[PDB]
Amino acid sequence: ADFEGKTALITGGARGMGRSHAVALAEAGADIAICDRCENSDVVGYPLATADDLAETVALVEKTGRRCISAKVDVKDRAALESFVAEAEDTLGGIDIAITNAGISTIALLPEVESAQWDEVIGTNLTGTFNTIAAVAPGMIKRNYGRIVTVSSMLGHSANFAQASYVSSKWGVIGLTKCAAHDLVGYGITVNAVAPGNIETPMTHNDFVFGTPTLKDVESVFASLHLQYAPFLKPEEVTRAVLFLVDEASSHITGTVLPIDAGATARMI
Amino acid sequence: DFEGKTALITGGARGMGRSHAVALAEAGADIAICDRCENSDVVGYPLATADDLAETVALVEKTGRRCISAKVDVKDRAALESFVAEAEDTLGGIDIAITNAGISTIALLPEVESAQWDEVIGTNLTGTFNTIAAVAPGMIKRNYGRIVTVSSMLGHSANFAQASYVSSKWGVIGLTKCAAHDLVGYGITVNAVAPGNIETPMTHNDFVFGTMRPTLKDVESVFASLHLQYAPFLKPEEVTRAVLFLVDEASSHITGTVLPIDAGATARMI
Amino acid sequence: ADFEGKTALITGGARGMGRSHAVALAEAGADIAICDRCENSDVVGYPLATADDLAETVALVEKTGRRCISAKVDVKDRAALESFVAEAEDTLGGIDIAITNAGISTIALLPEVESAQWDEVIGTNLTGTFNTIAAVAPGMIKRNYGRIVTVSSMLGHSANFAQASYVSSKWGVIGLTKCAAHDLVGYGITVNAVAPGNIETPMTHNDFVFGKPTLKDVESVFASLHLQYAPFLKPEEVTRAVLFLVDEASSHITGTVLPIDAGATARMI
Amino acid sequence: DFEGKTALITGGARGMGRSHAVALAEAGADIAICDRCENSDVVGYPLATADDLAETVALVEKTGRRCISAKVDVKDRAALESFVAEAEDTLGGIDIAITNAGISTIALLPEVESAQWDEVIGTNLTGTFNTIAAVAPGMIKRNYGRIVTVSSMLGHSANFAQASYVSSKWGVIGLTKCAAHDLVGYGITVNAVAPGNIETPMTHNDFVFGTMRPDLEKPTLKDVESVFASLHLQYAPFLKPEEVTRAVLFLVDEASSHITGTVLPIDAGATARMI
Ligand SMILES: NC(=O)c1ccc[n+]([C@@H]2O[C@H](COP(=O)([O-])OP(=O)(O)OC[C@H]3O[C@@H](n4cnc5c(N)ncnc54)[C@H](O)[C@@H]3O)[C@@H](O)[C@H]2O)c1
Ligand SMILES: NC(=O)c1ccc[n+]([C@@H]2O[C@H](COP(=O)([O-])OP(=O)(O)OC[C@H]3O[C@@H](n4cnc5c(N)ncnc54)[C@H](O)[C@@H]3O)[C@@H](O)[C@H]2O)c1
Ligand SMILES: NC(=O)c1ccc[n+]([C@@H]2O[C@H](COP(=O)([O-])OP(=O)(O)OC[C@H]3O[C@@H](n4cnc5c(N)ncnc54)[C@H](O)[C@@H]3O)[C@@H](O)[C@H]2O)c1
Ligand SMILES: NC(=O)c1ccc[n+]([C@@H]2O[C@H](COP(=O)([O-])OP(=O)(O)OC[C@H]3O[C@@H](n4cnc5c(N)ncnc54)[C@H](O)[C@@H]3O)[C@@H](O)[C@H]2O)c1
Ligand SMILES: [Ca+2]
Ligand SMILES: [Ca+2]
Ligand SMILES: [Ca+2]
Ligand SMILES: [Ca+2]
Repeated sequence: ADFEGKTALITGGARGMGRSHAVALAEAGADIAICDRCENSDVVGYPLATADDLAETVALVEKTGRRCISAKVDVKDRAALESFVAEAEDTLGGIDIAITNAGISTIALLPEVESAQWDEVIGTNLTGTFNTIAAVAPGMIKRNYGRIVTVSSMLGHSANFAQASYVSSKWGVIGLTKCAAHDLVGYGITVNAVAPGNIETPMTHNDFVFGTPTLKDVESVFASLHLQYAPFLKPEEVTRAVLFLVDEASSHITGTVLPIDAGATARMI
Repeated sequence: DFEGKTALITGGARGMGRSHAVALAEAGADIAICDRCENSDVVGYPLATADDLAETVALVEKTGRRCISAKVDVKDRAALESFVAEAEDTLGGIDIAITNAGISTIALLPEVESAQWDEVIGTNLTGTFNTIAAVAPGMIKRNYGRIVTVSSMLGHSANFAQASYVSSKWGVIGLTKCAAHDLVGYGITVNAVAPGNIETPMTHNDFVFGTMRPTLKDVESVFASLHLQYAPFLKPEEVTRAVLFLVDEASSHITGTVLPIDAGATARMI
Repeated sequence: ADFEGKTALITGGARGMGRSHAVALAEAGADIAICDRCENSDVVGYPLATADDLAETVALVEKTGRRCISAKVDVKDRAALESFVAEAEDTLGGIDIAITNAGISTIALLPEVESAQWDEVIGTNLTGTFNTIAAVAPGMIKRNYGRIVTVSSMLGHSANFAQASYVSSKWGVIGLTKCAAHDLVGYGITVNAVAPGNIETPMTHNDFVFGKPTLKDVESVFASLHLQYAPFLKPEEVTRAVLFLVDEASSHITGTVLPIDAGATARMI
Repeated sequence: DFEGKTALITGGARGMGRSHAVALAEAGADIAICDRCENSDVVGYPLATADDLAETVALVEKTGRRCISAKVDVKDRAALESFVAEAEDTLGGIDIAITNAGISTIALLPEVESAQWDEVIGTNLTGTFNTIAAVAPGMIKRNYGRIVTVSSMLGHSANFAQASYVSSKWGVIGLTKCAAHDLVGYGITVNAVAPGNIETPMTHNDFVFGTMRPDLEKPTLKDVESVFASLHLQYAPFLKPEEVTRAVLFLVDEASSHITGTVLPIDAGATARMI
């Protein structure tokens, strides 16, 4: 079992990719700590995860036979993350693997992007990643082991219309990934990013995103973003890149960005 | 060259912001400059003073141009917005904007203090967003703008102890390219300059010299290593000329780009 | 922006961008050496320059007051270039500025790309650039001064369908640029690339490429490659970026790639 | 599980190509491997021999798999096509291709001999082109392929005295993105691995150690470690071929169907400094 006797922390673990990552790590043998904000944002048009979503991930992780701990945590809140990390380090015996998956997407054109919306997207997606790295690194340093995977986007090395907040945060995540990779280099820690294309999760599959109306009605616009026919990839397709990077054998892969985007990267760098 | 045009420069009190302002003034633009004019508790070197800002105003005026200034924190969107309105009432609509206000810090993860992260992200990235958001309505209305953001050599690389600064300068590029999309159909371009080591009070000060080793000569080797060519520091005017190239009316079809002025550091990378 | 006392070499100087660069450098005070193969190629579907084309550019340069030398030279022939450089040392005082502009475009899908076509595109566009830098470098080292501008493309940092040969050569040119920037760094020489988008020249404005098929018929297809709604830019828009780079005051800009691509670069790195 | 899959590996006589060949075999693939098996006039270290290639053949068949081999120069498209048809016939068609054949040289501009430029561009860039061209028709017919090209840390950076090598490796990445375009509709993916300093006979030889540490008449491994290690972020001057092999296996997996046109660095943090 590849990951037996490891422990993983996944932020935004209540649904979508975060649940996917937690469940696959659990199946391969890791104990799991998941957290999620479990509430809506006024500046986000689609519903975020709920308390029941989170319990369901816990139930799915436990079904594999692993230990799981969970908590309602806003990654913007550094003290809150640090407290939950302390619990996990003590309940599960140190955190080996951190996935900074918590994140939000918005659509709004410049100059009419609301400061509160900018704040939340930068805050959750970029500062929340910073807060998560900074929260797990001391334990990984003391243990001279870790694998941190950050989550950027296709949009983390490109750009589109009406995406200033989201794109700025996902570019900064890549910069952040490479710095953490420097600072933690000497302690047996790696830091890499996954950059997904369009993934079928409740971030993209909801009535607000459809509005800006069927799945069938929106597919062509999503498909234009990809080189390959596929309008949406499965969360599992990103999870297997995550698992490749957080393997112990990825000791000398650090500071990298791995795209899972159906050939969108074929168009660019 | 720039006669009849009006340019907004943030962090206009000294350093590269002063150089940009004066060069645009000599070329014929009227200038609107703003600066924080105060220190920050999480930045180890002194920031500009009001006297620095008043100096840039006199330099711009010594060219024959008109100049207005204001004490402004670019983290404050509403402050920027009122200063834009202030500027246009006096000098006409803003045609050119340089998002130059910025700060640098040195701190290793995971001992990066949250207030310092907030400050750096806030000034460098959120401040750039606030400046663009401040100027764009009038550029859209007038159907003309040239916006230059300021990233860094570190905006497309990374180094030790620079998480806040590097994350911000990466952010600036993605923002630049985004602003280049939303603004595209209104005759507005948005490009970044990415300077290497530049001789300004950001780099030339005791705090930076102390932390990198204390005199100029003792820190030259450290700064030289970052460049491919031998020159430890470049003149701010070397960045300014890149700015002027990009904000030229003739640059209507250059948008979403990153122009490095980094003494060959970009020869080692993308 | 004054080049009095300087001599500039422009390959593919017979028409299009080379001619644009040659005339503008001459206007700004530079003496000029221009060469072109002046001959069609069997693996390129549109016509290349004629000897009359080259004589026009000589005449256009001389009208500015400058001295000009010209020769029929295929840039794949290193010895021919070196011979033309030697004529430039003897007559014009040696080449201070070089623009490796000579190049060709082809269209063909893998796996049906003919080796003879791959060879000609890599030879002219990639090796031809190498041959030009190698030919002009020794004189620039001897005088401790040089400005070299190579010509890549929006496709030298992206990719598209049916363009393996072209795209590969233009990617290689960017690597070569950054290599030449290294080797020549100690000698007062800079090496930078321009990367144009769709430019109105005889490379794009011809029967073959348009393939009854008029300009107004192809405009929307060319426009889709740009972000701004301009299907083609003028050669002069590329030329002014070249002048910016080869200026004496650009001594500390080296190894860079300057896009002139109407916002294509806004979507990518 | 690559059981029932056939992999072509060029440069399979030693180094990373042998590493790829043995791992794919162990994982269930049958193997077609080819190599030049002859030194080059313009490369300063020895290349592989026919006995090297035979060694790889023997090691693969020890795993229980079928293996075919040929002396092939990747610069010769017709020779690659002949070898591919022989593979198609004996082993049922090539599902996976790793374009590993390549060489490195050292020479400062403008003193780069044309003949060295031509060989490096020819083997590294054109030979990758040739390999892609040769295997793609079978992959198209069967509507399945996984192609991995081999660029380098230097395919997205530059250094002194490597114009030939660096131009070739940049070219490879562009070519990779175009093949990904051209072949996308036929169930074929094309990705690059970009290795850092790898312990193979390309780097571990008397010619290479002589360069970097010449002021030093008889340079040993230990005398060169520090200069190689300054190219990496992490301590290790050299990585194992198997560390690249493992990325190769990730990419050529059937499950990697929606990863195409990407460049995967295995470079011990070098990519942490850059893009
Ligand atoms: N869905 C896509 O197509 C796609 C594409 C590229 C990148 N991504 C990225 O992948 C990541 C996961 O997204 P997903 O597709 O699973 O969407 P999702 O909305 O289903 O999952 C995101 C989870 O993060 C949680 N969250 C949001 N803000 C939080 C906060 N402040 N603190 C803690 N938790 C918070 C949400 O409650 C939710 O459960 C995000 O970073 C996103 O930007 C997604
Ligand atoms: N100097 C370098 O080597 C170098 C290298 C790369 C990028 N940069 C960037 O160039 C830009 C200019 O910096 P500089 O080198 O001229 O240094 P500087 O410190 O002399 O100038 C920066 C100016 O911005 C002002 N400022 C800081 N925070 C502000 C805020 N919140 N609101 C308004 N004004 C504020 C400062 O008071 C100062 O006058 C910055 O974005 C910096 O990151 C500098
Ligand atoms: N036109 C575009 O949209 C475009 C876009 C990006 C890059 N480019 C590049 O710009 C450069 C200039 O092209 P252009 O648009 O002026 O096209 P062009 O065909 O008008 O000019 C190229 C010139 O180079 C000459 N040439 C071709 N092969 C040669 C060889 N072996 N030796 C010497 N000369 C040779 C041709 O005769 C021609 O006169 C080329 O490198 C091209 O790849 C063009
Ligand atoms: N070793 C490193 O540090 C490193 C780093 C990055 C990339 N690479 C690349 O990895 C690939 C494999 O190199 P390696 O380190 O395994 O070195 P290697 O020299 O041990 O193996 C390369 C093999 O390719 C063969 N070869 C050379 N030219 C050929 C040709 N024209 N036709 C057929 N075969 C030919 C050689 O005979 C040799 O057996 C190369 O593309 C190299 O550029 C190596
Ligand atoms: Ca076990
Ligand atoms: Ca006038
Ligand atoms: Ca105006
Ligand atoms: Ca042997």
